[PDB]
Amino acid sequence: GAMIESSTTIQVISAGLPRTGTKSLKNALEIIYHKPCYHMFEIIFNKQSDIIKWQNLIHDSHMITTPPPLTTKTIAIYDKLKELLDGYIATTDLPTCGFYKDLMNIYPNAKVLLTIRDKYDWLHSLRKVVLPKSNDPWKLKIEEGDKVLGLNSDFYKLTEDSLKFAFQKDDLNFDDDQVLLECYDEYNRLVQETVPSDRLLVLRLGDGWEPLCKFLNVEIPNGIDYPCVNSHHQMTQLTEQLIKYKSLDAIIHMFPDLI
Ligand SMILES: O=[N+]([O-])c1cc(N[C@H]2CCN(Cc3ccc(OC(F)(F)F)cc3)C2)ccc1CO
Ligand SMILES: Nc1ncnc2c1ncn2[C@@H]1O[C@H](COP(=O)(O)O)[C@@H](OP(=O)(O)O)[C@H]1O
Repeated sequence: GAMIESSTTIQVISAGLPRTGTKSLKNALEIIYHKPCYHMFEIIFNKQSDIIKWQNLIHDSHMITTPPPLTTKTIAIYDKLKELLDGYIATTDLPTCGFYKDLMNIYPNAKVLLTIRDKYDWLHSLRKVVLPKSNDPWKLKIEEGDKVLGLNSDFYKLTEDSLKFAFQKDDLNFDDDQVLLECYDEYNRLVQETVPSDRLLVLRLGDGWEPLCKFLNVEIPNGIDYPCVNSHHQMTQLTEQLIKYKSLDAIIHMFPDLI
């Protein structure tokens, strides 16, 4: 196809939850658009200063009144969300995904994705990477590796609070598998009930380039396979290597596309 000059603004809002292919989608969107896509890894690697800003935004998010129409308090909140996302062409992952309805208002010409997968595979992946149970010894290795990156309790607070916001819960028993599974199913159901189908594409792990590129009116990137990154096995290796070498920069060349 012809090359066209794309606008550097949010063009794709992905409502999918963590551990549903968000990093592969981030990479895929950057391959298509040649500009950055937001993801938790963007916070970790480039924008740790944004942690407190997302936390403040979630703390105030209860004061959003669902437009239309648009109130003054909502506008203040929307301006800070637009500020956080300046320079990016898409959103994925926590902390953004729970804001999908508000992002649709701010970027009315953006299209919406939902990444989904088997609920038990999701929970297993989540327990291995994001939210190990309190008495799981792996949780201590996770925390040891994360300190190497400069991640502290405020990082974990943002994950917890952005998950609570996505699930619209005032509190959450993070160690309760039944609660998390029900929240996952209800969240994915609600996205599909809220977003007009003309503006939504539901992606399953393995769908690849074709449905995504058709939805976005772009050619399939030639000779580039659809990304497959961020498996829990890979994350386990990264945590262990962070622990062993005590720096990211010592090991970064061993994780090329993930990072
Ligand atoms: O949904 N979350 O908020 C969310 C939380 C976490 N959690 C923490 C706790 C386990 N810890 C291990 C870890 C993981 C990735 C790393 O990757 C890199 F350094 F960025 F490359 C380094 C260390 C990271 C991970 C991903 C996400 C969402 O994508
Ligand atoms: N192209 C692909 N095909 C199949 N699975 C994929 C994939 N890209 C990512 N995944 C899976 O998506 C999960 C990561 O999602 P996220 O990037 O949102 O954290 C991982 O699941 P597992 O942990 O079950 O391996 C990873 O293996």
